[PDB]
Parts: sequence; structure tokens; C-alpha cells
Amino acid sequence: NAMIPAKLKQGDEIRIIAPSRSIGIMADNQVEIAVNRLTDMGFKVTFGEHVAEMDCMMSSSIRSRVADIHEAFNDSSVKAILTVIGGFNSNQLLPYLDYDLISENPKILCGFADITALATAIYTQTELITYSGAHFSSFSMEKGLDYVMESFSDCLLQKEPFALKESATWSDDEWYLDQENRNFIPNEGLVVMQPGVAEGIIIGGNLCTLNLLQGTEYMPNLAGTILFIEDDFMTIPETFDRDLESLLSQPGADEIEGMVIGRFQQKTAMTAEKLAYIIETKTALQKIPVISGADFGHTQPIATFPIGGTARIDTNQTDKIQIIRH
Amino acid sequence: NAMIPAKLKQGDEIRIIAPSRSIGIMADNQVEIAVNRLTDMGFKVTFGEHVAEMDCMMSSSIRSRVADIHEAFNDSSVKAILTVIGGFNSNQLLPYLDYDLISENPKILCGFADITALATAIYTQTELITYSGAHFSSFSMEKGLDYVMESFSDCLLQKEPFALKESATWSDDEWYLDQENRNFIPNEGLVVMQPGVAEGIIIGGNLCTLNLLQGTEYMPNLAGTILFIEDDFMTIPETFDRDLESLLSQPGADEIEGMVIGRFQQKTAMTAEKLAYIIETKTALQKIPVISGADFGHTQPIATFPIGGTARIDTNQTDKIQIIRH
Ligand SMILES: Nc1ncnc2c1ncn2[C@@H]1O[C@H](COS(N)(=O)=O)[C@@H](O)[C@H]1O
Ligand SMILES: Nc1ncnc2c1ncn2[C@@H]1O[C@H](COS(N)(=O)=O)[C@@H](O)[C@H]1O
Ligand SMILES: [Mg+2]
Repeated sequence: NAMIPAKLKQGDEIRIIAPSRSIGIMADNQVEIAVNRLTDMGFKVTFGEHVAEMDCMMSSSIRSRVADIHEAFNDSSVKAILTVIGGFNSNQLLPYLDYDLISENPKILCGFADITALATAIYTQTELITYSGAHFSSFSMEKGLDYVMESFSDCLLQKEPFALKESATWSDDEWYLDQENRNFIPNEGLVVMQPGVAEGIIIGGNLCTLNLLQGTEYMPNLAGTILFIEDDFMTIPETFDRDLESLLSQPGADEIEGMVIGRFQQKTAMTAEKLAYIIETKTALQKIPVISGADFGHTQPIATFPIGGTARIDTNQTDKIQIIRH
Repeated sequence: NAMIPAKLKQGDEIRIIAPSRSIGIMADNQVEIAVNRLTDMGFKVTFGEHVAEMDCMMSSSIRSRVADIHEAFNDSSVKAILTVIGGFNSNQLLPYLDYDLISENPKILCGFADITALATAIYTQTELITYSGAHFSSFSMEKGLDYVMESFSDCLLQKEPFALKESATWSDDEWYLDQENRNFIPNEGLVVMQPGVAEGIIIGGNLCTLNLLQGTEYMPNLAGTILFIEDDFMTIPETFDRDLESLLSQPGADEIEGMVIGRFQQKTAMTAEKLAYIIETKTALQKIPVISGADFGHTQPIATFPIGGTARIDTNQTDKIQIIRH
């Protein structure tokens, strides 16, 4: 069964790697804040040897990112690994990873969006539980951050079940470019789209990214899972639909226990009607409960949750999402 | 080998269907144009009962689309089926299609883009050969069609080999909105990115669409195939890359014979340099011919080619892409 890596504790070292886009797209100023932020939380922050390498795709070579990953896992002082930022190409690295090395060195790996690929592949090949959550760059956000740290802390510094609470406010701002002028919005809350109750193994993160593992070794079976699914502003409802239909045609999809969907960005123009239409036409979702408007995805603020950890959904309760194993 | 549907004779009936987006996204006069065009080419044009149904996704219900599809294969006056246009959701239809009925009513199905899903699936399930080529709506283009009819005719009215020939000019115009103010461009032609000779089965069409069948029983094995791939302006170099990585990780990708890539649209901003870097990082393409800039995809003009047919690629000839079986 699944390996829960040791929770972080004060003084632990945290390694920053860039398996997707280069730390070079972050301004010197942003780096400083995130460093200090995690340092104030009580951690030695260190950086992979190649984080700053940059090519024409704003990323770096396969061999470089692979090495930073292996070093990070092989270094025993490192208790958690944080990705710099997402991007597009972490799926390139999958064939080249020493999964024996990784399973021999269980520890936290956390990041989201493109990192879904890497994180999911490591769970499926290794059974190490990984995390969909804050990037390193996530901690460079001056306003609204409290929720991020609280969920990051609930998930990674403590071990008891916790609830994926609804934020009080949420936003959809390009905050790295403008940090003072933000637009927090009262969170109208989660939205029950299909009622029910269930319990299961957590799979998901970024939908179009998880699609990429379909037909590979690295794809997890979906039997007995709660799906936590999200996508960014590039997806429109029609692309979300086709990408979801694809996911729900994969092995184990007949036996999905439920789904939680993260808040969409504004440009996606997802509406309640469209989302309802999309879900209502999916066969594998017919009986199980489904929620939308959760605090993970590309809006602020994000939670941090385990891929390969367990959850319970109860639509009648106030706190609808409970994380149990994590 | 596969089955080849009867080539289109003269006066033969053509049924138009809308398995993706509805015909309601076409202006009345744009349809009048395509109808006259295909009539002049000497065919009886008819429309499925449901082609004008229209939902909030600019498409139509599953069961409507599936009915027009079945009524069209089963009607024996009908010798070719053309899709109105592409979009997003032809992959929804796949579990509901009567493949046995299709298998015993062999005939031409042609269209491209989203239709890649429908066409490929029909092929993998019935091994009836289908076509990536003109939509009904493709025949409403006033300027620059001559190439399109010619390729259409090469593929579907004649039985002998032919070359997927370089066009003299090409464009990337919103021509349905401005039929007169076009912007033709002299075609620098096919780039040989990797030289070679190779022969195999043609698989491909729209890349992110073909991705959607991955991990399903509708996915073709890729052993002994020539991949003809293509994507539209919504893809950027990084997304073309991750989608390509994902395809070249599928069953059979270790035994691909060669690859042809269709001309990118301009908003994609694919540079010869980026494309080369993307290709050289792909393991499955190490020792095989790869050609770029071909005449298919989302620029005009478009060629029509068979899915499940056969092609020879010869970097030494001046006719470098040959379509043998169709
Ligand atoms: N320097 C930067 N450049 C671009 N985006 C930056 C950024 N810093 C923070 N974000 C943020 O990171 C998110 C993108 O996440 S992802 N898909 O994992 O890469 C966006 O919400 C940006 O606002
Ligand atoms: N009425 C219309 N509305 C939108 N696009 C139209 C169009 N007529 C032609 N195209 C065109 O046909 C292509 C779309 O094919 S596809 N991806 O398979 O749906 C694009 O190049 C459009 O410009
Ligand atoms: Mg995809």
C-alpha cells in the first residue's frame, strides 16, 4: 500500500526544482519573497543546480531537470520538494526517471498544473503519495496568502484529517505583475451539482495534463477514486467537456466514487448551465456526487491535497470535502 | 488490409451531417454557396434530419447526431458523408455508434479537425477507411478552392496513386467572414526536417483530437504507420510538444515509419527553430523521415487524405509524399 511521506517539521530542508518552466521567468524580486516566506515558516530553502537554466521554451533540457529531481530525492537532508512553477513539458521527463531511487527515498513533492504529470507518474510507478498544491512561486503572493499556508500546513505539517474549507474570498488576478491592486470576491461557496456521499482515493489536478498520461504506463486506474479536476483560463467549456469525456473513458472510470471540480478562471466563461450540461451528459458520473467551486486550480487561493491520499465527500454537511489519509 | 469505400461516381448522392458543431453556425448564404459548389461538381447534396439543431455549445444532442449518422450510412443512395464542420465533441458520440451497421455499409466519410475522432474510431472499429479532408463548409470558400477540389477528386473520384503536392500558394484567412480580402502567400514548400524513405499506414489528423482516444479501445496502434499530424491556432509550440510527446508514448510508437506535419497557422508562431527542437527531443522519431509544411490542417488550401490508407515518403523525390491506397 501507499507511502505517506514524513510531514515537514521545523528546521527541515526544502528543495526547489524546476521540472517545468525555468525560475528565470520569476523576477529577482519574486524569488526573494518566496524564499523569505518559507524561511519565516521555518525552513531551509535550497535550490536545484539547474533551476535557472533557460531555453527557447522557457524551460530546460530533460537531463538537467531529471538530475535536479534525482539529486533532490537522493539527498537525505531534503524533506520536501517544491516545484518552481508549471508550464507544459514535465511529461517529457517520465521515461527518464529512476523510480527505484524515488521509492527508496519517500518524501514530499508538491506543485500543481503541469506538475500533475510528474506527481501522478511518481504515485503510479512508486506508490509514494504526492501533492497537488503550492508551487515555490505561490508563496511570493503578498495578498490573500493566509489560506494557502493554512492548507499547505494542514496537509504537510500535521497528520490528522482536515477539511478543505471554502475560502471567505477568492480572486483571479495576475498578482505577480500587480500585487497591490487585487480583486477579492466573496466566495458564494461550493455548489452541489449532484448530491451524494462517498469515500475514495484522490486522483486529479490539471485535467488536460492528466489526459497526457492516458494510454501510458503512468496513468492511474480510476476505480474507487474521488476525482479532483481543474483547468486554467485556456480551457473553454467545450474543451473541458471533451477532455473530461476522454478521462471518463479510461480504465476504472465505471467505478468512480465522486468528483470535485475547482473554480474556473473568469476568461474560461464557465457558467452553471454549461457545467451542469457537461456533467449531465457524462455516463460515469450518473449516480455519484459532484461538487464545483472548490479552492484549488488556477484562481486564488489554492489548497494543497494528496494525489493518492483519501477523501470523503458529504454533500449534506457544511464542510463537504474531508481529507483523511494525506 | 482495410476496406476501401467505393469512389464517388457522378450524380451520386452526398449527405451532410453535423456530428460536431451545428450547421446553424453557418450563415444561410454560406450554405447556399457550398451547396452550389458541390452540385456544380456534379453531386446531389442532401442534409441529415438533425443538422440544424443547436444547443448552448453550438452543437446538438448525442442522440440526434447519432441518428443522422446511422440514417446516412444505412441509406443506400448516399455514397459519401461530409461533415458540416468540426468543433469539439465528436468524441461524445463514439460509445453509442452501431459499428456493425457501419461495417456493412461501407462508404466515404470525410471531414477534418474534431472529426478526426469520429473518423479514426470508425476506422479502428470497422476498418472501413475514412478521410481527413474537406468539410461541406470547406466548399463555401470562393477564392482558392481549385487545390481543394483537385485533392478531393484525387482522393475520392479516382482510384490511382497521387501526390500530396505542394501548393503554389497558401493562406491563413478568416475567409468565411471576408471572402474577397484574401492574402495568398507563395509557398516555400515542404521542409525536410529528417531525410528518409518509408512506407506505412496513414494515421492522423488533428493532434489534440487524436490524443482524446488515447487509453480507449478506439485508439489505433501506431506500429508501421506514417503519422500525418496537424493542429490549429489554439496550439502554441509548447502545447504541440506536450501533445506530441503524449502520442509518441502510445502503443506502437516505437515502430513509426515516418511523420508528416501540416502547416501551422500564424497565431501559433511555430518557428522552424522551435519545431526542430521539438522534433529532436522525441525518441520515437530518431531515425525516420519527418516533413514539415504540408498542405493540411487549418490553413488553406487543404488536401484530403485517407485514414487507414497507405503512403510512401521519399525525401529524394520531388513528389515526396505519395498516397498509394485510398
Ligand atoms: N513569473 C510568472 N510568470 C507566469 N506566471 C506566474 C509567475 N509568477 C506567478 N505566476 C502565476 O502562476 C500561475 C501559473 O501556474 S502554472 N500553470 O502552474 O504555471 C498563474 O496563475 C500566474 O498568475
Ligand atoms: N461559419 C463558420 N464558423 C466558424 N468557422 C468557419 C465557418 N466557416 C468556415 N470556418 C473555418 O473552418 C475552420 C474550422 O474548421 S473546424 N476546426 O473543423 O471547425 C476554420 O479555419 C474556420 O475559419
Ligand atoms: Mg489534450
